[PDB]
Amino acid sequence: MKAVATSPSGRFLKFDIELGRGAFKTVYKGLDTETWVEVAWCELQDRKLTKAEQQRFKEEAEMLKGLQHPNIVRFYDSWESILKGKKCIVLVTELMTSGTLKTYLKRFKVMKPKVLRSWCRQILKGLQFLHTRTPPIIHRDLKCDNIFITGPTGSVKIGDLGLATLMRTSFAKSVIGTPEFMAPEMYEEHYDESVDVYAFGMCMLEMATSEYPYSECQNAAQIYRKVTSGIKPASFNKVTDPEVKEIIEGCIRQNKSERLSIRDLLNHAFFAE
Ligand SMILES: [Cl-]
Repeated sequence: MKAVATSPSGRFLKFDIELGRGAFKTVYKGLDTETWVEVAWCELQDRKLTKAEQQRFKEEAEMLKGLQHPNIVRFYDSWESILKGKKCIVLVTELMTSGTLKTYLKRFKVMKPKVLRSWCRQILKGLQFLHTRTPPIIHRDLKCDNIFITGPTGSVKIGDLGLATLMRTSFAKSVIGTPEFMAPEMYEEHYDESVDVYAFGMCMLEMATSEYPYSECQNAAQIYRKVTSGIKPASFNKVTDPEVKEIIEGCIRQNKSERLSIRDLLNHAFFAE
């Protein structure tokens, strides 16, 4: 008999089918044996966490189960197990197979202005939802590659919330952090939800320009110099819509105190609906 893995409740079953593999995370196809709907069985492990960091990892993953929002990926279950002699986190999520904003831009080359306005508003809705939880949830790792879509003319859903919690730790932040999207205060000890606004601005810039922000830079230190010197990414001057350009500028300001808030963005006339 083959050993088949299950959730502690027995509801979710793991397939021996690997869907994706990255740092700290391997995604397998799974099955809800009660509804007979296929899911994503995500196994997370950061072997360099301390005991207190792993425990916080376990607790933050378990809080994802209670999240229910149209623009957040659905996280059905979570528990702590062991993998290769050390603890790991399993995270069962809805199966996203329709691509991301990244694969969307690579497929359709450019994003039409009405699509950008609609999907950017939905990202702000999801971030507003995360920021108003108890305790508040900071994404810390928002990028076009982890904003999933339900279809070419569907909705967006913020994902990879389990992996994103590892940005709070040293080793993982240097491995999975995308410096082009990270606000400058993320290289300090303490920061707040304004880093999600900064990353949102870079997502909006990438959507508005169909290119990688700060692609002209070679490493994080180069980007950090430009950001802290008030030097915008070169793609910023390719934004054709002056209203979109004004919103991006307000989101990627180097000083957090001058940065626009989520409430300011949703109350902006561009996102009025
Ligand atoms: Cl995740």
